[PDB]
Amino acid sequence: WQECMDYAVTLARQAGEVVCEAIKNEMNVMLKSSPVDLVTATDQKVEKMLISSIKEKYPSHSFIGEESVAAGEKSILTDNPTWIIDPIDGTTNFVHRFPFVAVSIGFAVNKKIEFGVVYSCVEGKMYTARKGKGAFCNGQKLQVSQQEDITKSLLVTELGSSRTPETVRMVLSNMEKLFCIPVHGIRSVGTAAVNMCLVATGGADAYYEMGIHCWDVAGAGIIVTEAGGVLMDVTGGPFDLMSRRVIAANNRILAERIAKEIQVIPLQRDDE
Amino acid sequence: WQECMDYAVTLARQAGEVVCEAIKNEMNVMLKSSPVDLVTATDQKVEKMLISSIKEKYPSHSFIGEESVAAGEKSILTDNPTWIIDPIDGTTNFVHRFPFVAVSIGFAVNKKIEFGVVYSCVEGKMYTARKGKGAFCNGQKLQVSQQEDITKSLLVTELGSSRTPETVRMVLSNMEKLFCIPVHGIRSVGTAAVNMCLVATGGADAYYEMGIHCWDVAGAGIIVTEAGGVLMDVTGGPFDLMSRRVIAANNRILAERIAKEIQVIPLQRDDE
Ligand SMILES: O=P([O-])([O-])O[C@@H]1[C@H](O)[C@H](O)[C@@H](O)[C@H](O)[C@H]1O
Ligand SMILES: O=P([O-])([O-])O[C@@H]1[C@H](O)[C@H](O)[C@@H](O)[C@H](O)[C@H]1O
Ligand SMILES: [Gd]
Ligand SMILES: [Gd]
Repeated sequence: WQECMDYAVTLARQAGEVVCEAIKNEMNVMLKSSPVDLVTATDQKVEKMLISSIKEKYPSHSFIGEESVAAGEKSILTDNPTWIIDPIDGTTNFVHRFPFVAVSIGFAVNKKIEFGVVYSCVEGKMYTARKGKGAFCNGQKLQVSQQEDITKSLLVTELGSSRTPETVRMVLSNMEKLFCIPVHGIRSVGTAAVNMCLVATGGADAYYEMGIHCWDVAGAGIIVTEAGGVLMDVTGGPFDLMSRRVIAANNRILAERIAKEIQVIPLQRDDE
Repeated sequence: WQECMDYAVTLARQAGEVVCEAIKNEMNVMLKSSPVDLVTATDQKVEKMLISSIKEKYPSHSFIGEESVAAGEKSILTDNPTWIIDPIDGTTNFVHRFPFVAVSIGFAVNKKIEFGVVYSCVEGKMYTARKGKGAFCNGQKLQVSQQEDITKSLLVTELGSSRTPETVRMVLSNMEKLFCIPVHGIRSVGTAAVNMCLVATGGADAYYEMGIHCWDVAGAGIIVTEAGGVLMDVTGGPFDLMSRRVIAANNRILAERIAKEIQVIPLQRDDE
């Protein structure tokens, strides 16, 4: 899979070049599932580039992509080598020129992530990780923080793409519970993949969200764990990539403390 | 004042060097008024260095600084040339190595801000501005966004340092109102000066917060206005540097719409 990975890092650098030239030009901003769920022409054409470049070399592999699944294809994960692709994680940031947009590629065999690449192009930062070989940012090795005490922790989360009132209400009240423990603070940079990579560097101690998609987090998940962190469902159980919930933490102590405090928000799975 | 300014830029880059070597090393962390109100040896060290060098060169000038005030200096603003200094804005980020920390210097004469320097040392971004002469980042001219429609805007704000339940429930309540207009999103980078600087660049459309201090915002206020933005109190009235409250928006239409939406929290002034 090293060949696939070497190939992947090359693709991510290229698509990141496109995404970051587009960010300064005029854009066509269209609507997906609501007025706050967006897509531009660049999400679509970059996803097209990536899928056809991989298909060419690796014609037997399967794909799950955001804009593809939007175009009507289904998000069903099988045992076959599967590329899980977000062409632009942080599309609302992209549209606004808010300087955090990522290109994310995860690679799963036997329904398990083998390697991931997250390219944050505006910063010029390449995150990579392969199962068992560690996580790197631009060739330097990453490690999560050592904090085990929640009252001294710094968390990252997002408010989400939903504006359903009840949903919004549960999101804000889940925050209030954590904030009032108290923790040291909460941040949001606008993208799940980059939020997770900040955990891997040890910048933040933990990340949680409910409402993400499998393509948003498949690349960054293996980077956290190869950096020494942990992935967990919000029940405290094992991470389920298609479930739309994730806790990514420096360790199990903080991870279990967050699962304890927050309430579960009902969502449809990616595989439903 | 251009000499003071050229001086200011040199000081802020120097101190940014101190800050950004320190961030790599272990700190002993100290509390001030609460468990989440933090201070380190570097905050104190850097402020001391900064005040010494200025008053070496500018003996008649006054100073307002965060840690000075913590040592019992008072935050009364006169018409005298005054340097308003925050050695590290983002001390909680600093303690965590969350990669957004700034040195901030504003310079007021007749109790109006003449120039402002904000050095975000981890990114190597120097934001500067002088009344009537424009705003720049590393020699590149800044301009705020053109957004006049709140439903298509991206906001930045901070959850704040209070953990008083009543305050927190109002902070989140004000978030809910805005989120549900709806806006495109809300972000928090962890420092007021950098948040405001992202409004200046056009990355975000508006920033608001209640609970900040004069030193948090004295540098970045003129960077926003010289990029073409407006400052305004959350009440709708004019910006008061000592009031603990601020809206920094791209234009008057957004500033006034946000004020309409949110409710004011009672705060103790900086000059009381
Ligand atoms: O839509 P997208 O920009 O590709 O990805 C979204 C971003 O990561 C956002 O920050 C997060 O809150 C959402 O859950 C994601 O779906
Ligand atoms: O204490 P400090 O870190 O120097 O400054 C603080 C930061 O800018 C924070 O983002 C903001 O929410 C607080 O209101 C400020 O006081
Ligand atoms: Gd996306
Ligand atoms: Gd500070």
